[PDB]
Amino acid sequence: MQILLANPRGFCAGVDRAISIVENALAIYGAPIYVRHEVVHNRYVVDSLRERGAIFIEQISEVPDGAILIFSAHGVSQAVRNEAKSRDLTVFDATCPLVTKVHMEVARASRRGEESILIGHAGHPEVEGTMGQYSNPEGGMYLVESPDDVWKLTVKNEEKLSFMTQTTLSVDDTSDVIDALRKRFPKIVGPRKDDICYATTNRQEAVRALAEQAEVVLVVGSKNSSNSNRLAELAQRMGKRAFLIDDAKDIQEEWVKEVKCVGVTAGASAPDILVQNVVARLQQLGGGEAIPLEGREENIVFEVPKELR
Ligand SMILES: C/C(=C\COP(=O)(O)OP(=O)(O)O)CO
Ligand code: SF4
Repeated sequence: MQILLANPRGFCAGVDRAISIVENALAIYGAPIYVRHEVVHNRYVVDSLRERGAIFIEQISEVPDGAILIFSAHGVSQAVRNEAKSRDLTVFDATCPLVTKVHMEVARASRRGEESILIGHAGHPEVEGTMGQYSNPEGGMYLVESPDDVWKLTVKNEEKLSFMTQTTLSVDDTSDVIDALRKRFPKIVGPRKDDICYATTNRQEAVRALAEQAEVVLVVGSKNSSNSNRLAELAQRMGKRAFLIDDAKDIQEEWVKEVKCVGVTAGASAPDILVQNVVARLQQLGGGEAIPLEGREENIVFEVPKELR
């Protein structure tokens, strides 16, 4: 059995920065360090940080006065941010810069009382945070997940309408949503394409290349990782069996028995050691040396704030 590795895969700039923020805060201030939401959606990372004294909460009420609070990489709403500010908390923000970029646009449309539409998945923390940048009752902030949602949406003033997107969406499905938005609201304004980040686009392009070679694709990533689910989904739609797994223990022999080519990738929040362990397991199941596919070289890095270096 041949083992192929997708490239790029694994950690993106925003996840590496966010994890460093929490590690550095723990080393500087000691435990406990409060974190609003899993810093990144990865069980291995989260479980480990818990070990070192990080405490993950959903609501600011959960945090004691005098505490240190870090916002997760997914971002938070202005209401959350203000609630944190109204309290006597020391705050560090691990929101990824590429999410903050979207937030700034939503706040701008809110200040203008002009409606905005967000393409994204209801209930996800990044969508809650981005929708939570809009607070003007004169205008409006609407969420759409699909072309059908667009077909049913009505707005107050489609002459002054703009759109944004979640950073981890399917590139192909978002394209379909945007097409619908432009047919329904011909004066709608947005970025040149969407707000899907370089890491999402690159990992989806890389899994596409991987799936054209592999019969089975294993995506290292947790269940609640949006970007990771998009990678397994993409390979599945190409007709390959694809499994989203947290670690090597999740691999069932049947998935790879008599398979000549198995591919492995990882979501933006999965540490490389999990991939190494998955490769090791596939080897014990008959696989040979892991072969990295050629891919887009990534070079962006986001530094931690000076206050935490
Ligand atoms: C922070 C972030 C992505 C990094 O991966 P995560 O798996 O942590 O988050 P997501 O894909 O949104 O479920 C959203 O920009
Ligand atoms: S997936 Fe993209 S936007 Fe999200 S943390 Fe990573 S680099 Fe930032």
